[PDB]
Order: sequence, then C-alpha cells, then structure tokens
Amino acid sequence: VISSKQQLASLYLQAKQSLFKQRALSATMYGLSQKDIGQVISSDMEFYSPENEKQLRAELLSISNTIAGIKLDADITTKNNQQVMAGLTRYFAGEPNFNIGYIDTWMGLSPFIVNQINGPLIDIPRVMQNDQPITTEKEALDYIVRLGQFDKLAATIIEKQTADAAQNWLPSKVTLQGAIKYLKGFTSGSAEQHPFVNVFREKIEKVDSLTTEQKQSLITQVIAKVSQVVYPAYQSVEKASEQLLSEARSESGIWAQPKGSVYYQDAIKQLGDSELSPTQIHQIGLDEVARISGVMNEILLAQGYTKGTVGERMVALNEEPRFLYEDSIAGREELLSDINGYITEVTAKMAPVFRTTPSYQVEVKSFPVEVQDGAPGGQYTSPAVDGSKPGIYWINLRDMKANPKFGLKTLTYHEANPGHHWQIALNLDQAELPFLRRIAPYNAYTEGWALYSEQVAYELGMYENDPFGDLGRLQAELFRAVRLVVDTGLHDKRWTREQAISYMSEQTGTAESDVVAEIERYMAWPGQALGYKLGMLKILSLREQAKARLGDKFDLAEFHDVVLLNGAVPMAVLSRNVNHWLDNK
Repeated sequence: VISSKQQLASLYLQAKQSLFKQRALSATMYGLSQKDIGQVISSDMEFYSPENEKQLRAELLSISNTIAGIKLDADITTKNNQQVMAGLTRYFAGEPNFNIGYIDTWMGLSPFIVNQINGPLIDIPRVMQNDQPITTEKEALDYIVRLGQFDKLAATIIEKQTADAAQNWLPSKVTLQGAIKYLKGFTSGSAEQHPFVNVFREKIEKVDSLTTEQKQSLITQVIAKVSQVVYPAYQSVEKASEQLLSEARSESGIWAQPKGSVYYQDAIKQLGDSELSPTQIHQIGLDEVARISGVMNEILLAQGYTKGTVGERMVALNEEPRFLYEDSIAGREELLSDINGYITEVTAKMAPVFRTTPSYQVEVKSFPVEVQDGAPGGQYTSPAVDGSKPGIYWINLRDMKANPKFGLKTLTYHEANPGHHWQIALNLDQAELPFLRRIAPYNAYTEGWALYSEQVAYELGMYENDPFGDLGRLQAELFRAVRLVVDTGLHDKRWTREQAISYMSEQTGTAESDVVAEIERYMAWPGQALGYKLGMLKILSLREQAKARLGDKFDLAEFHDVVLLNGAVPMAVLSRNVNHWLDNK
C-alpha cells in the first residue's frame, strides 16, 4: 500500500524528471546529471514542436491535478509541499486554454517563442557558452553534439511560431523586428570567429589531458557545426520571422491578441502573484510613484537641488563628475573594487538579522564585451546545485554614464546580498524540500524579496553619510513602481510603446535608450514587471502584521528566517508560514 506521502514524493520526482528531460539546457544550467534526471541529458537538445509543447504541458497539468486531489493523513511542511508543488506544476503547464507560446523554466508560459530578449534561440547559446562544462574530451564532444542538433531546434521553433500565427497569435512588429535584428546579428560575423568557437577555444586550451593537436581537431569540429548547422538554422528562423512581419500587429500590448485580456489576467496571477485587476494594480503603481517621488524631493531639497522634477534632478546628478567613473581600465577597476567592498561590508553588517549563512559564496563578473551591448545593467545567475559553478553578480561595464556612482550600492544589494544571491542560495540549501521547491521561480517572491532587501540594507545603515546613494536606492524603488503603471498601461489600458517610454523617462530620470529596452521587454514579458513591487508590498505588509502582533517581542532576524528558509513560495504560503510563527510565539 503506497501511502499518500509516498505517492506525492513520486509525483514530485516525476515532475522534476519530466520537465528537465525536455529542458536539458536548464538541467545543464543547474548542473544536473543522470543521478538527478534518471537519464543522461548532457548532449541532449530542447525541441519546441506543437506536439512537444502539448505533451509537456499535458503531463505537468496531469501531475498538478493528481497532486491536488490527494488526501494527506501531516505537518505544515508536508501540506505546504502539496500546495506549492500543485502550483508549480500548474505554473509550468501554463494556462490550460492557451496552447500558444512556450514553457520557460523561469517564466512559465511565455507568449513569443521568438522574441528580442529571451527564448530558446537566445538562451540555449548562453547556457552552452557559460554553464556547460568543457573540461574533458567527453565534455567537448557533448558541446559538438549539441551544436549538431540546431537544425532540429530551428525547425521545431518555426513549426510552433507558425502554429501560433495560424491562430492569430504573434508578436507585435516591434517585438518581431527586435528578434530579427538579434537573429541577423547572430550570423553576421564569420562562423570561424563566432562566440561558440571563441568560447570553446578559451575553455579547451585549459584542458591538460588533450594534446595541442587534439584540441585543434576539436576546434575544427566546432567550427564545422557552427558553419554547417548553426548558421543555416538561425538564417532559417530569421527568414521565417521576416515572413511574419506583415501580419504582425502595430499594437504594443497583449490585449491585442485573441483572448489577450484573459492571458494577461493569468500572467498577473502567475507572475504578479495577485488576483487584483489591472486597474487596481495600475492605481497602486500611481500611488507608489507619488509617494516615492515625494520622498526623493525632500532629500533633494535638503542637498540644494530644488529646481525641476525629481527626474530632471536625477539626470542632472548623473552629469556630475563626482558621480562618474572614468571611462578607462582604471575607472572600471574602481567600479569593480567598490562593488566588492559593498558586498563585504553589508554581508558582515547584516549578520544580526540574517543569522543563517548560505553554503554558496557569490562572485562578481563583468559581462563580456561581445554581449554587453544587449545585456542588462546587472543580473544574478544562480550557482549550480553542487557549488562547482558559483552564483554570479554580473555587471555591465559598457558605459560609465550608465553606472553612476549613486546607483551602485542598491544594484549590488539587489543582485548579491541580502538580495538574489542570499535568497537563492538559501533556497538551494533546503535539501529536505522536493527538488523543484529548491529552485522554484516564483517571480513575486523572488523579485519582491530582492527589492525588500534593498530597503533592509537602508535600515541596516548602509547609506549612513550617503544621501546620494540613498537617492539611488529610492530611484530604483521608483523604477519598480513605474513598472506597475507601464505594464498594466501597455497590456490593459492600451498605452502605446511611445506613451510608455515617455512616462517612464519623465518619471524616473532614466536615459531613453535604457527605457526603450525596458518597455520592449515588458511588451514581450507581460506581467513579469509586476512581481517586483507587488511582492515587496506583500512582504512589508506581512512584516507590519508581525510587528503589530508581537510588539516589542518582534525580532527581525526571526522574520527573515521565516521568509527565506522555507524557499520561494506563493504569497498565500508565505502568509501561512508567518502566521504559524506568530501563533507559536
């Protein structure tokens, strides 16, 4: 007789193994192998045909529904595993009435399989160049074998984009044009000088168990796949995408798709972790912009900056030499030293309220020169589960004007500690949880936590004697409030791209070219921008409930342990855990 607990564990395992077998590049990203997946995936490719996507989603939805129906005969953790794992399997199944798009192991259902910012043709090369080990002849051969399957990757991607277009689901012209530009850029240089080759050359050079001739032969093999398989595959998709441009819509938001409003309401649930209407979320955005702006005005006035909007004033500050690193090797070294100093200081000073140290140490890297033009200002990538590849805070050193000194502390807290690295690494350390719970990509939790972290860094005194850094923190908070306004603007209120750009520029003092990339991101990722503030507001609301309940018995360190040590979760589960803690005090 299989107990309910045993049936549930099998289901959670089945979810893990099935998702990752079909998302073998995500498996590589996390450093998973046959021990984790139940089969070797190290040279497997991902495929995206209509039938692939249908079967993947149907399996996960079946698992979700079976998990949800089981009667436990159990502690809060066992109950929470059921609820979280039913939710996560539904998140990766996607909205069951939409067969469009593709399932992303981070974002869940994602609407445009080919787009300008992510999707398999952007992310699979990134994983292969960054996360896939090349330390042995066998690992080199896995890289070659993967490259050789790019023809099928491309044909299945086109088949899915075509299926979606047959149902009148396709990207806006802007989104499609941005995808084309990427795809053209990918094959614009010679194959022999492609990053797939150059990365391979740099890694294979380090391998002492291969003779120089053996290394040369493998490099030739890589060049052959890139030239013969990769290049025509990308060209194929570029041409297909070009064919779709005339049908692509001029409208910017997801409302313009068939059933787009229903899609967006689902995105709000999955990525904002909210059941509020787009109207209510928009208004919360407007109120937060007013509130944060008003705070920043006061600080500005006190520094003698009394003319113009908050945004104008922040633009003016970004021009002053005291806020700009030199555009030189030494200036970039200064920036990197400053970052490293910020991490060291906060990690030490934060210990009284972050009393559990995760088993992974973060590292800082600059985006390579080849990718920095399209890359974000900063990003965090998770460690491999085993620690063999570190968590990394990536920083974009392309333009010093884009790295004003007053914005670096908040970015650094957000990406590293007490933000993404601290949270993600702690979640990975919860080895008693079902595996998908250890990497659960709850956007509102994950982004809301990191934005909350930025405020906690202030409450720990990281901006002592630093009013301009504090303004940088508040500017970053303001930016995320603007996100509530512009994402709901575009996708429900039918704001155009240009109206959203103008609003965001005017409200935040951010440079137009950065704003253009953000608004186009929001257009490709409806709802994703909502997680940051909705999650932060909920964490803070919970904290305020706890402080009211406990009074002078409130301990922020305990609150942090309840929020972090139970992993990334839906807000409803985070509230249940806070309440369990309050009830037992």
